[PDB]
Amino acid sequence: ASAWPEEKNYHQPAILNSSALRQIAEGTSISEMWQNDLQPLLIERYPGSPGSYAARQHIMQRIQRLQADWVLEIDTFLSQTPYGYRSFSNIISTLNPTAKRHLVLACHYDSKYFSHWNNRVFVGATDSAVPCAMMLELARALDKKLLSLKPDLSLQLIFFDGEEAFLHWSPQDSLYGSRHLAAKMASTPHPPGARGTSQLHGMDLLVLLDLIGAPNPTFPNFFPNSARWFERLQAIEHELHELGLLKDHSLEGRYFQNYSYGGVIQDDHIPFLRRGVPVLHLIPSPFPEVWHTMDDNEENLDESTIDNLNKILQVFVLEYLHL
Ligand SMILES: CC(=O)NCCc1c[nH]cn1
Ligand SMILES: [Zn+2]
Repeated sequence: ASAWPEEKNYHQPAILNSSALRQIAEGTSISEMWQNDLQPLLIERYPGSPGSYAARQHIMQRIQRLQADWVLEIDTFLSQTPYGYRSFSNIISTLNPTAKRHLVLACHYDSKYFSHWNNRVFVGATDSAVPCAMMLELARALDKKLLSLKPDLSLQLIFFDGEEAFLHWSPQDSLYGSRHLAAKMASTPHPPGARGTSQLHGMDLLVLLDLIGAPNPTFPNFFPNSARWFERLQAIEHELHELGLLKDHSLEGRYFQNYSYGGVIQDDHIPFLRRGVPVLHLIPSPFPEVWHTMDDNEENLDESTIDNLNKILQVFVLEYLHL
């Protein structure tokens, strides 16, 4: 009876030296992400809308053009909603599908439904078009390194549909995509042919990005079972800062501070966390001031903060994967 599902508990990062950190900082482009990955998503894209389809096509096309061996799957399903039965489509992009373990980065790609108000449309810039674009830019910036994966551990990206409630949040009206996919993964043997382990046992850590893009975010260290990885984010931020590789950044105003948050925040990680998956929840507290407002738009995004977080996240992923 293999103990491979316990490997995540002992897994250590292979830390990047200064020259490597400079390389990663120089290898990501916030302007290229802005134009090529973010702007196409700054559209109305609630579940079932034409924008949802356009966003899904955009995400798939951007991953498909990369050199690394990404396997794309669209997870389409039905769920009851306040408006009756509807269809949803999660997007899953995986390197090395049969590898037993994967580090998983995720966000939601739907935008919350609002009827147009005074010619304004809700595009959820921080919620979560930026997180989507950050995952796409990470796949692009790290493409050559990721191509080398073509330690039975690889990378998976999940873009969840239906994170938002169609009305105001309620237990049944929210997290459509993640509740569905967590249950599906929990009931899927992994690796292929396994007798008693599932795709959830294979999830080393779920890094969920949400509500990113506003100025001065502060991310709490939510869970004891992922605290050591939160500490790695702190260390990476600190070293990138000291090497002069972050923009308009101070340690007093750092993003990963020493502070927990005992409360519960409902988000896409919940169906995974309640099935035992370790989660690093990259959601700020407090939420952006523009949260669930028509002002959650492009103009209110903080470019340098997103650039800095892209560098931090890319170093984190390379260190985790030993790349
Ligand atoms: C308020 C709460 O507990 N969860 C909502 C988090 C959220 C809203 N939009 C994106 N993420
Ligand atoms: Zn939201």
